[PDB]
Amino acid sequence: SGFRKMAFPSGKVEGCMVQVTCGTTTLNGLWLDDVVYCPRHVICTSEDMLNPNYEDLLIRKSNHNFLVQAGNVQLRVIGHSMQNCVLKLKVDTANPKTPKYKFVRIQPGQTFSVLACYNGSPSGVYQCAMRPNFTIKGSFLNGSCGSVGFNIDYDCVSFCYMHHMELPTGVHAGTDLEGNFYGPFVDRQTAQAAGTDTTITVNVLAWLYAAVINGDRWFLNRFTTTLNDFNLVAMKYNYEPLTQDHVDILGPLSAQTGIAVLDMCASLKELLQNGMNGRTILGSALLEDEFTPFDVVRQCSGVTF
Amino acid sequence: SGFRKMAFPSGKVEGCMVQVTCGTTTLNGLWLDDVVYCPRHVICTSEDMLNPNYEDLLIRKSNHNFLVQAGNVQLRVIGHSMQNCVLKLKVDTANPKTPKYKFVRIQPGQTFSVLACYNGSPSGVYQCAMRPNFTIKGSFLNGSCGSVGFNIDYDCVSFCYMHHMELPTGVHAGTDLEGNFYGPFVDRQTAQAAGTDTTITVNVLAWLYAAVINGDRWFLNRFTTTLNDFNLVAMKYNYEPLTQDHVDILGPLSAQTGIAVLDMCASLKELLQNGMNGRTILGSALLEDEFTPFDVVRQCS
Ligand SMILES: NC[C@@]1(C(=O)Nc2cncc3ccccc23)CCOc2ccc(Cl)cc21
Ligand SMILES: NC[C@@]1(C(=O)Nc2cncc3ccccc23)CCOc2ccc(Cl)cc21
Ligand SMILES: [Cl-]
Repeated sequence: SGFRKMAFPSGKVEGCMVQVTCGTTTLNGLWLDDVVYCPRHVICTSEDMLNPNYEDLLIRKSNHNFLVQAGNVQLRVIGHSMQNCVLKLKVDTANPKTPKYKFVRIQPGQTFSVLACYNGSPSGVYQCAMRPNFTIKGSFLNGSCGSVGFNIDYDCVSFCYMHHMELPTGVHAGTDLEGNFYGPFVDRQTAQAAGTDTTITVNVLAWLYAAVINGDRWFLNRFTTTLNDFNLVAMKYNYEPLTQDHVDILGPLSAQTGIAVLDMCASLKELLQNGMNGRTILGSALLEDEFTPFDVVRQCSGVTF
Repeated sequence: SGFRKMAFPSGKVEGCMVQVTCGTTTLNGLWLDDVVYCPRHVICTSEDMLNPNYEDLLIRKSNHNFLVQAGNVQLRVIGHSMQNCVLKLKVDTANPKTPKYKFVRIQPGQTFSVLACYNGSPSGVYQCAMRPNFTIKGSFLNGSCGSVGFNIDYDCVSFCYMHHMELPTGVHAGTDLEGNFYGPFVDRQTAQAAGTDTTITVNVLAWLYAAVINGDRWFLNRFTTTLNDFNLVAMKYNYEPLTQDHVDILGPLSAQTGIAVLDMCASLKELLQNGMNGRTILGSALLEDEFTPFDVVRQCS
């Protein structure tokens, strides 16, 4: 019993974290095989960030301008190239701790673990969701750039996020490991804002199933709804539309608890229109949306890595 | 910016998790140097659990009755002993991945990361606090026994908890790494219940300071309180008493934000009286109590 916000075990990723320094700028890099990946803004000074020409700033750097430290060992940079907003530093040593990995681009609503790092040293691990507005509500201080987000699917680490920036509202923006930003963001010190966010409906439903599995049933009711009527309610409350794909994905949880997906939608509709009336669900007074249906099944079944 | 429930990176502990089997029972063990630590109830069958005589059950076991698996490698058990509710299995191989470590017994209100494991394999990592009633609100299924709680301030892992049991309310009980239970619990299936739980006041205050550091001030007020009046109000909402030690521990956060501890206590009293009125504090509609003053300083600017 119990239901916690749980991250994947971070060990496989910890063995890949390195410190990357270029001039006065120091941030984190991800060392996989013979390449160290890091935000391309490591080559910028604060003035360069106002309007950077990354190709022009990079052509002025030699391999020796990049200092890569893995633990207490200095790696030798033997090449440097840019792919979108990520800088790739070829090093003379393949990381002996390189796990089985892949680079995956995730969709809004998908969750991942973040290994927050400073000076190439892991400091903490937390579970995030990619918001519908493409930001993450992370916890990052100055020096955290280059920290990565990941999932584990069997024994393979799927890297899905690299941290680049903090927006004025305190939320975060980054890229996939191919350097493509999530969201309409750019790696420049210019006015940028997170758009209006919405709640991840399929994740709220998954978390309501987790509550039922854990013995919290007060919010259940005799009613059901149509998918179209539920979406009319969900739109009114700044909830993401629930698709038939979402309904299908919730099938196993629906069969396990005996509550059809549209039966759980009727519970959620009532919660949106009436609130919780002083009650909590899994120790929360808000509807949690940072657990996917897969996270709920994984946590409730004890899948290991 | 941002404030998240954050666990320590678990890698150092993942490299210590092993599977321990004794007969039909399988659980997790912690392999440090040449010793594997695990709950002594690994020697019990389900029928032994009501009134086990662990000394008598253990004397009947030899080293070869304990099967320890580390990855796909079977370790050789060359000795065994019991220390309180923990079984210590001496093995013929020192763990090459043994981090710098120590065993620490924590007090209620302290937080720690839990690496939940099954069959010696890590499944997830989460953040917990030792409740005032000496339970932890974990997430543990059957087979999770022997999973550990820890902190990693610097590169030294301080192991503070080993999981042993789930109580009827769904909360968890365990021991320190010397096998002493937290709380009045015993490793028997006899009727046991968690005592009434209370909120960790010093942690709620630390988290209100985290909210002020992150730019939120809506809950502040022009009032202060005496420590005694604060405690008289706090106890009515099932909050733990705030001691002068707690006030002293909050000193650095108080100096950083410019809000005296008793001034923050007045804000907490008002929040307890009024609720949040549709507002949130650090993305929460409830007062959070699983961040210590030390956690807030470590995480915040
Ligand atoms: N260092 C790069 C920087 C940043 O946001 N970094 C940070 C990243 N995450 C948390 C932060 C907390 C406080 C301070 C900076 C943070 C600086 C500001 O302007 C920019 C502009 C664009 C980009 Cl792609 C990055 C950045
Ligand atoms: N297997 C040992 C057991 C237990 O609580 N295990 C578990 C531990 N944590 C989560 C659990 C979730 C579901 C099922 C069992 C759980 C069995 C029940 O009676 C007892 C009694 C005492 C002790 Cl020290 C352990 C135990
Ligand atoms: Cl302590």
